[PDB]
Amino acid sequence: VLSEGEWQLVLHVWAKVEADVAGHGQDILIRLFKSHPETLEKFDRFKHLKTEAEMKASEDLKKQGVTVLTALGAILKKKGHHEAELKPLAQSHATKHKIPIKYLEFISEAIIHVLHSRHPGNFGADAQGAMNKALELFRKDIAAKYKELGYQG
Ligand code: HEM
Ligand SMILES: O=N[O-]
Ligand SMILES: O=N[O-]
Ligand SMILES: O=N[O-]
Ligand SMILES: O=N[O-]
Ligand SMILES: O=N[O-]
Ligand SMILES: O=N[O-]
Ligand SMILES: O=N[O-]
Repeated sequence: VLSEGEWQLVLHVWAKVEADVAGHGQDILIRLFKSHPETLEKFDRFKHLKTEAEMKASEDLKKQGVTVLTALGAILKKKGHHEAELKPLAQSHATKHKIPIKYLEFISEAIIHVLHSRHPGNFGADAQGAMNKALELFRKDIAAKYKELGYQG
């Protein structure tokens, strides 16, 4: 359980993300695909992309990044009261896309990397700790849902 102050650190950096969600989404998905290339193979619309430049030029990848961060943002703004938001997301990621918990770990690492890079004004150690806690809670609750749904994450 996060404290109110931890949530405030999370939502303060998120507010900066929201200044340019598309840009942040591109940076995060690209960081994930560079750092863990195997994760790209899960995306049929753009698994063929070969380079970061191609990735930056991809309107579809940009749209996907927006879709991811907007969904995540809505979850974060619930401050742990996110059961309703998690149901469809867990179902799709378990059953349609087959995304292991390990890969949700990888994207969380990518989120933290980009925020650290872009937002040192809002992402010092305490803020990064709070964001890590929020993302650990997300993964914990999604992992419990995966189990309910029948998916070894
Ligand atoms: C913060 C973590 C994540 C969030 C909030 C998120 C959110 C979403 C959302 C909202 C969609 C569209 C609706 C849906 O299908 O549920 C989506 C689609 C998808 N997500 Fe994620 N996602 C996350 C992580 C991942 C990761 C790590 C992968 C793969 C390594 C992944 C793979 C997919 C795929 C393959 C689709 C379908 C893309 C397509 O249209 O072809 N997601 N995701
Ligand atoms: O009051 N912040 O943990
Ligand atoms: O885009 N990775 O540093
Ligand atoms: O495409 N925004 O959720
Ligand atoms: O707590 N949401 O599964
Ligand atoms: O449950 N959505 O593919
Ligand atoms: O993408 N994590 O460093
Ligand atoms: O990031 N220094 O607290």
